[PDB]
Amino acid sequence: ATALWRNAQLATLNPAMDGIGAVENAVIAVRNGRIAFAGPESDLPDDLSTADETTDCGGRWITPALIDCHTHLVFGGNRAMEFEMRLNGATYEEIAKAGGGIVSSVRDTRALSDEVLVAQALPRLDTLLSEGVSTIEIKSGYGLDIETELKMLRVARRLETLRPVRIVTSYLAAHATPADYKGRNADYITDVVLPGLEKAHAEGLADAVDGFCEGIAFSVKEIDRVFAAAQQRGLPVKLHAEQLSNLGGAELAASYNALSADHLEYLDETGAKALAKAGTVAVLLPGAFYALREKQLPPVQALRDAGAEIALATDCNPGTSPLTSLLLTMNMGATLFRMTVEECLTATTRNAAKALGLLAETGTLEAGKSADFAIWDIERPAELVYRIGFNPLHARIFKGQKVS
Amino acid sequence: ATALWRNAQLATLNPAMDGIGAVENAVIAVRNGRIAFAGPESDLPDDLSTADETTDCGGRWITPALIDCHTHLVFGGNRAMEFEMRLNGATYEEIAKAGGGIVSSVRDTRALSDEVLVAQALPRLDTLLSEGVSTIEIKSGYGLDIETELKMLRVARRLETLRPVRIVTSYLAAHATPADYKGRNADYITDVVLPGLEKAHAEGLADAVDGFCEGIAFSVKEIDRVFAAAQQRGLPVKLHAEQLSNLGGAELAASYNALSADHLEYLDETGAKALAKAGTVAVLLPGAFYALREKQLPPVQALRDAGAEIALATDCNPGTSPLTSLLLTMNMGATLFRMTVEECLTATTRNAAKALGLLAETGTLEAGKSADFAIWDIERPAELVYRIGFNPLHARIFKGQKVS
Ligand SMILES: [Cl-]
Ligand SMILES: [Fe+3]
Ligand SMILES: [Fe+3]
Ligand SMILES: [Mg+2]
Ligand SMILES: [Mg+2]
Repeated sequence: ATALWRNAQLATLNPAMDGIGAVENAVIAVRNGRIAFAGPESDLPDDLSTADETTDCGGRWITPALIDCHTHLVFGGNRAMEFEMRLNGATYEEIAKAGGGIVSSVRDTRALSDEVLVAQALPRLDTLLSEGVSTIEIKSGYGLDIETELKMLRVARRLETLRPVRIVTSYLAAHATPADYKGRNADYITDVVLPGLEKAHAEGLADAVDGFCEGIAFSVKEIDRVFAAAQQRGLPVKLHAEQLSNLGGAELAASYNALSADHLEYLDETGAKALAKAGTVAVLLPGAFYALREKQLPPVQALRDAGAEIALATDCNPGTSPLTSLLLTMNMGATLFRMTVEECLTATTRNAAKALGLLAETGTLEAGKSADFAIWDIERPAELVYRIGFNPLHARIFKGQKVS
Repeated sequence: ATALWRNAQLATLNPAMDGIGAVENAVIAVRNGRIAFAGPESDLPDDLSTADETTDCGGRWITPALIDCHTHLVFGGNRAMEFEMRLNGATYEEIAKAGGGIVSSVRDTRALSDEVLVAQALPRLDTLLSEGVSTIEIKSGYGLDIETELKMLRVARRLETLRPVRIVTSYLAAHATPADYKGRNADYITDVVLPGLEKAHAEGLADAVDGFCEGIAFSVKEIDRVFAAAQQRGLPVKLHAEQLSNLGGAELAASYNALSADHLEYLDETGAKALAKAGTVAVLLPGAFYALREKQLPPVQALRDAGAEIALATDCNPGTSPLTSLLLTMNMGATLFRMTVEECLTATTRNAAKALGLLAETGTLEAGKSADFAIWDIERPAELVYRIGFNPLHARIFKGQKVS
């Protein structure tokens, strides 16, 4: 099965090229869901000069399909109630008494069946897919008990069977301490987090292990205990770090050659250099920054100077970032974090694939990788970062197949 | 013709009811594109108990159709180039040389035919309609010469013939001076603004007259000249005021019984009281605030205390607010301006209708008004303000007709 997509402008994001690796008057040759060639039509090899199908792209821009490397897409209910209460002047106490807080998401997720959870996640998933997203990372963390943490992962795996999308999962039991384990973080890790990890891995439901290293959650030493366990099983790790303060969560992840460190509002120069050295991707999440009215900006320039790679994600979750648009995420990255257009595009493609350890499989338009790309009805790549609340997607191709 | 919409929850936004005027187990009877009844299914008149068609809404929420009372939907090209340049550290001088700045939009709008401007606007219009918007205000202001200013208004009128939408226009020749009139605000008003207004009025192309009162634009005295001409031709007025400084534009608008005063970042207490006293709606535009990285927040509390009505709009334009989502606008009003959920829902329906002088015609679910409403797939109305980058629209009814 072969197919050609010619007469196009390519944003290959090939790291061997400058900028976004733009190629004019180009073509993409596909064979069995894989890219056989991506470059000038004049350089198209002879054995690939023909195919079963040929699509005239009319000179439109083609980029790698987008990747959302950080989301909590699976969960029950929503947190609109406390949103409204907060705006009405309610205190944290009044909200808590009304049932607000992360406990609301935990309760709502524990109460639903896999079937219902899939039903509630599909609308969120489809919104991302409609914007050219082909790969999405989904975390657990709203169960805080083995039974529910695992259910969340099964739901994620299930979603992948209902839509043309690539889904990778992260075990995040080390998200918060349940009421029944208050003041006993160690016991929670011993009784819930670790045995949960072994079970998830045995079930093949977890692609990575995540954690929340913060003053209000788990300490560096506590997360270290979780990473050690994951490392022994061959599972890559990642971490929510320096979101609300500088604890050293970033340096910890870097010491474990973590796939990424996420949020990083309070990351320092030392931590940035550590991430770059370890090759750990810095995942910035503008949605949470925006929704939480945060004032401390992540150290973009320090990350740039250290040579660290920056990725951007929606951090889609009901409590701090009920965001379902990766296009908007890039606009926020530029507007709020002052990232350049080149950085924003690379952040949701090449670096996003890297943050998920899938760069060899997808993320760029290079021969040998999966044929996952998005055709855009734009005149300039910048349009994807410039517009606010618009979708110029023309077509989405997943594994060589035009899906929508 | 007649029709019924039963088994639904209503957010009538009736000013006689508390909050957003919510009605449980309600129905909507429509006759000749008008609302015959809207309220409890039990209070339904036997006369309206029967209809040609009936629709079961499955208990879904229904609100008046949304209204975008402030946009510059019509224009040629886009400003993604300078967006990219600025992020790369380009100076204004460098951007100007690259052809950037408002001159880019004026040049493009003047160069494109009426037909092309219609086509370039359709995607923006459709994105708004996809969100349940049924009434949209479109301004001219990117022509800066009589022929182009009128062309923009004709384009706006023409759009109404291509889609199920109510479009109101605003003559905004007093937006800025073009290259040949810099330093000559008086002659510009004399040669273009006033004669253009006369011709626009003679052709029935303008529903209102707008202006930009600011240091970098026209003074109070200059705008007063334009408003006096508007008054003489029986046309209502509105004004872009206090966006970058406090010049007293709001106060002038109020003296002319302005339908609305928009932006208002620098509005003082005296100004807020003048608006409430005159009945002028305060139109806040979070898109421009966000995109321009503004630091001065409009006086929301002063507006609340003075009793002024607040509306929210996209201010969709290529230069300062390339925003095409009214749902996102509400989330920004809440997130950036700290407006309550009730204020945000009212800001895009009842108060928006008022800002356009259309309250007697639409904006609330009351008998005698146009049957324009949106059916949503939501649990609570707060969800429309809470989510970021999501569209829960189930169906759109325009003048009693299901269109989306
Ligand atoms: Cl074309
Ligand atoms: Fe997260
Ligand atoms: Fe405006
Ligand atoms: Mg095109
Ligand atoms: Mg008056």
